[PDB]
Amino acid sequence: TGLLDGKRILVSGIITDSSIAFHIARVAQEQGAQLVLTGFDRLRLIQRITDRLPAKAPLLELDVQNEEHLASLAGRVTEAIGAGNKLDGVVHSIGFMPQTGMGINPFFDAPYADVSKGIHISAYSYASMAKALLPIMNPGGSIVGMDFDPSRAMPAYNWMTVAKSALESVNRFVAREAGKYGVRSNLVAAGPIRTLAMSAIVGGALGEEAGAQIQLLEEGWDQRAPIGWNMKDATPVAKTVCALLSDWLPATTGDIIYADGGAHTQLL
Amino acid sequence: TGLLDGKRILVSGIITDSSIAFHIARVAQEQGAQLVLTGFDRLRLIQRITDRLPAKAPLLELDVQNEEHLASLAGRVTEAIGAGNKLDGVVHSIGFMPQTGMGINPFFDAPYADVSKGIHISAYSYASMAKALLPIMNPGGSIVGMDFDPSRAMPAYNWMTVAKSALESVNRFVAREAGKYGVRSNLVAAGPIRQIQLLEEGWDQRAPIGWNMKDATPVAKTVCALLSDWLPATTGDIIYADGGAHTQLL
Amino acid sequence: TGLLDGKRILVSGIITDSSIAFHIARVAQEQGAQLVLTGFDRLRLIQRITDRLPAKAPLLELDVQNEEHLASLAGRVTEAIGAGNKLDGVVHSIGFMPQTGMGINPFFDAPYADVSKGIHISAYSYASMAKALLPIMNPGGSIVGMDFDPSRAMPAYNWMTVAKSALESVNRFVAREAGKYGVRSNLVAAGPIRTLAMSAIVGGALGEEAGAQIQLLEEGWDQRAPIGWNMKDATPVAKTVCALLSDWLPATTGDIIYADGGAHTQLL
Amino acid sequence: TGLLDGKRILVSGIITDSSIAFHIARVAQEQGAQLVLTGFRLRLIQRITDRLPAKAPLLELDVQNEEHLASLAGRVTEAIGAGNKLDGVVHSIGFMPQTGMGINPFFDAPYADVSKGIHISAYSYASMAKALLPIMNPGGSIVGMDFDPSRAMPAYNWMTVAKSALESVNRFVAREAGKYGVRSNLVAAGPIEEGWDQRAPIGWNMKDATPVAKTVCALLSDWLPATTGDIIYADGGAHTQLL
Ligand SMILES: NC(=O)c1ccc[n+]([C@@H]2O[C@H](COP(=O)([O-])OP(=O)(O)OC[C@H]3O[C@@H](n4cnc5c(N)ncnc54)[C@H](O)[C@@H]3O)[C@@H](O)[C@H]2O)c1
Ligand SMILES: NC(=O)c1ccc[n+]([C@@H]2O[C@H](COP(=O)([O-])OP(=O)(O)OC[C@H]3O[C@@H](n4cnc5c(N)ncnc54)[C@H](O)[C@@H]3O)[C@@H](O)[C@H]2O)c1
Ligand SMILES: NC(=O)c1ccc[n+]([C@@H]2O[C@H](COP(=O)([O-])OP(=O)(O)OC[C@H]3O[C@@H](n4cnc5c(N)ncnc54)[C@H](O)[C@@H]3O)[C@@H](O)[C@H]2O)c1
Ligand SMILES: NC(=O)c1ccc[n+]([C@@H]2O[C@H](COP(=O)([O-])OP(=O)(O)OC[C@H]3O[C@@H](n4cnc5c(N)ncnc54)[C@H](O)[C@@H]3O)[C@@H](O)[C@H]2O)c1
Ligand SMILES: Cc1cc(C)n(Cc2ccc(C(=O)NCc3ccc(F)cc3Cl)cc2)n1
Ligand SMILES: Cc1cc(C)n(Cc2ccc(C(=O)NCc3ccc(F)cc3Cl)cc2)n1
Repeated sequence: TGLLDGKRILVSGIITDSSIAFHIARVAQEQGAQLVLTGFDRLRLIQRITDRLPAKAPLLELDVQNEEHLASLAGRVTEAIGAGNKLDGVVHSIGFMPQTGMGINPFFDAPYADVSKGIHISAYSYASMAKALLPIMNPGGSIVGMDFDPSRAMPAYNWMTVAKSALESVNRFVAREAGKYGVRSNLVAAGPIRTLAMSAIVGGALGEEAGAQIQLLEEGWDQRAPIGWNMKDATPVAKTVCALLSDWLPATTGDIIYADGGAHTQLL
Repeated sequence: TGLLDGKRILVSGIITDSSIAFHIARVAQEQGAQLVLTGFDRLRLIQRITDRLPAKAPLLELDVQNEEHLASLAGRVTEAIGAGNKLDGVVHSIGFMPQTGMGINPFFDAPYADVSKGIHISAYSYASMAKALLPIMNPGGSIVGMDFDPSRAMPAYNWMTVAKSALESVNRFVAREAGKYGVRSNLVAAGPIRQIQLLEEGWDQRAPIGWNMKDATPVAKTVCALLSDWLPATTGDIIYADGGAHTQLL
Repeated sequence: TGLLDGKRILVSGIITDSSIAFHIARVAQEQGAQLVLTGFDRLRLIQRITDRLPAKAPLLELDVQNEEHLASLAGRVTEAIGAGNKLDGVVHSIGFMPQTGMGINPFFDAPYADVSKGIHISAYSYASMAKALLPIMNPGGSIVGMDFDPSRAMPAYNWMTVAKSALESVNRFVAREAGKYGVRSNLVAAGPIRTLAMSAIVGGALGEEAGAQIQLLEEGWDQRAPIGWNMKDATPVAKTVCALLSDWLPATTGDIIYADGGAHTQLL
Repeated sequence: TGLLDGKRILVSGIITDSSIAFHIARVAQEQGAQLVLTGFRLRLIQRITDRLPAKAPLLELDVQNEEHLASLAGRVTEAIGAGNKLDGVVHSIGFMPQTGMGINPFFDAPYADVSKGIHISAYSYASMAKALLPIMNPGGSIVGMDFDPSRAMPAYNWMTVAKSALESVNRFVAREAGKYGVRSNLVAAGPIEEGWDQRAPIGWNMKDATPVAKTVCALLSDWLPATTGDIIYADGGAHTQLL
């Protein structure tokens, strides 16, 4: 009996097979879920990646900065799952911040137009996606977003950390709205995972020193985590997401669950 | 299948068929878990109650204020579960505070001897049980304790709230000890179950999905979730089963 | 002596004599501080208001969305306080959110252009002002911003709460930058105060319900606060800001001080 | 003028001239406050309190001694004169046996040792508030000493558990103190380990106790008039930063 058996779930944010969304989708399908996928910009590329999943799923284009994509979303999803059918789950695994606002560029040197784009994509779109999809969600349903613990300032992450603080606040308000549908809203705050932008930094995209900086960060996470942290394994966080998509966290909403090996509960 | 299929879990704190521990144990068994139970004094009464559970399970005597009970516990658990087998889960559903430190009695009029007993039973005992039971726990295992959000003061709960603050701190350190065993330690912060009436009713109002103080199932499932393999990267943490009330001001 | 004696302090955000910035400036001047004020848009109106202060102070135009104003700010401040002199204090009491994102308008019905404007003015501008003024701040100096506790979601405040969550995160990053200058950065999280927009809402500008929600919020604050809370008295919040501007909190930075009567530490 | 000018303040926890309570007392006196001191070996402490800029009565107070607490208010009043009240109370007492703090493992702390530590470090904040609030002026302030327990850390162990308890205790004392118009707050100081200076945007000097002593004096002043049940951080901002 699959954890997510017979549930219909939207998963956004797949760009590579290292994407956390790829692993969320993989585990969900392994647990019997039937998926609808959305992708940004490179849909042909994305489709080839989604071919590696254990099961087939419709792939829809969704640019969360495009108002016309959002307006048509529920209609396009309903055609994909069949009329008379609704979503039980929604996964928001979308996040972006330009190099000016995340990396090595000084905090003061991020122009607002770049930050505002990061906040649009990483924080506001969580409400946009909930607004668009709630009218086609079943009661008892679950919306999950991806978080990165912003309670303390940290080097490099800069304005993406600020965007995550905003996202945390947005999640609380989305929960108010989603409650009217009998739907939960939560974030999973993950530890660092080697996704595309992180692999690039390690590769020297932002210079030699920065690629060393991230590796030390990842190693200090593992020390701090009482049960350790593997930055090349997205599966543990994908399971936490599926747990929130299940009926086993039925009284948790507007909340943040930490899938970081316990590192945030430890000072050293 | 079952969420907890083939798992062996210690559950403490069953006293009535209304106890949260009772429902955690009931749901655990419904989800394929194989249980060991603990009781404090009236084991015959408790046995008659644990008989109302869906399945039979060994009941061991445990006074957490008794050092000899703690010393023999792992051994008594192992003999009860059969040699060569270990626990996958431990549920700490024990909490106590004399009326002097909780209720209508003023905060300042609680003598320390009463506060100390409450903290012994409600907070220190979480470390006691973890110490005793970790050597016989499987990797991937989970220890869960029950919490009530003490981040803000509230009328009546008083020194028990102080006791929960201590327990949250205790839980972080047990997480430190348990990690080498590959074991998670977390608390589930539940909403009120079963001036104070106004406090408790504010929960349903605050909760985006509402809160039913007479339904223990939602928090019982959440405990079973932490007992499962589905929260594998969470430890030293607090999971809120309160309808989302603690995330809303009004 | 006077608490802020001989200190040169920038104070932004005065629009009426009910503005928190008005009271911050009054208390600062009462404590021997020598002020430079900044105002937005309606400077002749503002000047008439700032004349009611106990002492004279230069008034400069500053629109935090205007890049030319920010680029010229330090120079205009220096010209006002005299070359060879620097600021010891900066008070950021600027905050705005369009009706679409704050009040009675549903959470989902706020267009991003309005949200982005609110976040620009209320959160991003905190970094902008620090960037502009840090090069003319003395070691031992202090920057203070105004906060409204966003840790939990609340009715009406909506997207302004999101903007404050971002602001809290911004403050942590600004403290890092200000540290190189030997300057502290902190926020004061005030309880509700009857300023211009609040008087409008309470007065029925957005209907009877919106004003009642706010009064209900204000009354629950007053009950929750162990020492009470008066929404018409800004002086306690002004004293707290002046305390942070002084040398008496010398080891506090990147932090939040709550001037809310203690309401946030109590559950009813 | 003076920050605490004309204010009367109880200061507890002085044992050496390196103890934080000592520096709190000095700055308070430098700012015009008139002090009452308490001690737990009273003869040695008196030798320490002589090094302050000014004299202050020293009274015996064992917070585990119920009789001392019962007589505490009476003894303070005779030292400051009838008709006069305390404007401030400083709780700078904290203790934990080696079994519950240091190199001894977390699981090996017997409860009798932990319970003693929690008594002195957490419960006694309420005890002292209970005993002294009836002789406190409105606008008054109770300040206790904290060390941020929100995250587990090596060595500190059960004293951290004790500090978590103190933080919860402080909130309830604030409810009680509100009836008197008195504020209750904690100062979470940095250590007075080396990574602290690194995390703090303004740095941290573990050999300089004055910045935190000044922070205590601020809460004792009328300049934080709307803060209660709260924690003020004097750690150079280190708790707000990751790495
Ligand atoms: N990688 C980490 O260390 C880590 C840690 C914590 C949280 N997260 C969060 O997890 C989520 C996924 O991140 P990831 O690490 O897998 O990186 P990723 O690059 O694999 O995923 C980010 C996704 O956002 C999409 N996107 C960007 N702009 C978009 C737009 N306008 N419309 C629709 N989609 C858009 C990209 O196409 C991409 O698929 C993000 O929210 C991220 O902040 C990542
Ligand atoms: N009461 C609430 O509204 C609330 C809400 C959420 C969580 N909790 C927590 O959940 C736990 C159980 O809650 P409950 O509602 O089932 O209360 P309960 O009274 O039914 O359970 C408390 C248990 O503690 C046991 N106990 C007391 N002293 C003991 C000792 N010396 N040795 C062994 N066992 C001892 C009792 O046998 C009892 O079964 C408690 O820790 C409580 O703090 C309570
Ligand atoms: N009033 C409350 O209940 C409350 C509570 C806590 C914190 N605060 C915060 O305190 C600060 C002041 O609030 P207030 O209640 O005194 O409101 P206010 O209206 O008196 O002050 C807000 C000021 O921001 C200015 N402003 C708007 N856009 C600007 C821009 N483009 N550039 C420069 N200035 C601009 C306005 O001119 C106005 O003077 C704000 O940050 C607010 O969010 C308010
Ligand atoms: N030392 C630090 O780095 C640090 C940091 C932050 C906060 N604090 C806290 O500040 C307080 C004082 O710190 P310190 O460094 O001066 O420690 P300290 O050892 O110098 O002082 C602790 C005090 O507790 C007193 N005490 C113990 N038992 C007592 C009892 N039965 N009755 C009355 N007094 C008793 C001792 O006399 C002593 O004066 C402690 O509570 C500590 O937890 C310490
Ligand atoms: C937190 C967190 C961590 C990551 C990888 N995300 C999502 C994310 C996804 C992409 C980007 C991104 O491409 N940023 C621009 C960029 C490109 C290459 C590079 F080496 C560095 C950066 Cl910042 C930034 C963030 N969020
Ligand atoms: C919190 C908090 C409280 C206040 C007054 N602020 C600053 C602020 C200042 C002005 C405005 C503002 O005018 N918003 C638009 C508006 C105008 C009139 C009205 F009745 C309501 C709103 Cl939201 C909104 C916020 N922040």
